[PDB]
Amino acid sequence: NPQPVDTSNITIPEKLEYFINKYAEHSHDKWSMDKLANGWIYGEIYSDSSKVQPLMKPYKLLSEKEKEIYRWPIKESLKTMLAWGWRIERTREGDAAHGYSPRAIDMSNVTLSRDLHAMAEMMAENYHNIWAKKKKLELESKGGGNHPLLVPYDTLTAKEKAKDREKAQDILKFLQINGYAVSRG
Repeated sequence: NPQPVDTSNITIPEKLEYFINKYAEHSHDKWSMDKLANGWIYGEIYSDSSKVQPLMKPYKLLSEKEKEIYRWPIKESLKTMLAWGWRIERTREGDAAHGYSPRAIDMSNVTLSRDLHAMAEMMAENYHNIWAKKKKLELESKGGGNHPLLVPYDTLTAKEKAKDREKAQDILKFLQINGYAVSRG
């Protein structure tokens, strides 16, 4: 059975509430780096072939209503780890276009360790069975049928894995940008 995970089991603990702001600014710099790497510029006049992205909203002046395009990939990472009983262990911390140019850290530099490779595979195996069941929940009440890739793990493709391994490691790559190593236990 494809195994989903929930986000509303517990309120967010205090060592993890003040964690979000560095994680949300880092997920802001990575949702912008994918789109602003070709020649798109945020502006006013909205179309498809006029090289202006209206969806590129900044992180600075955002209120409560227009937050759920950034926090929505976050709530499927932070509270989903909080759906098993995982408490973060902390260690010693350490290390053109026209518009928004963040001096952030790319996700193409973090090579994990053994305690984090064995933990991120628990997240990367998890993320495939959620969306496999998310489409199962989407496609059973509309006259649902059968899906090809609900099969066991060694009989999949590479593009759906590489697109979902990166988001599961988006915690651990950013946690090694901050430098807090996690133990397995």
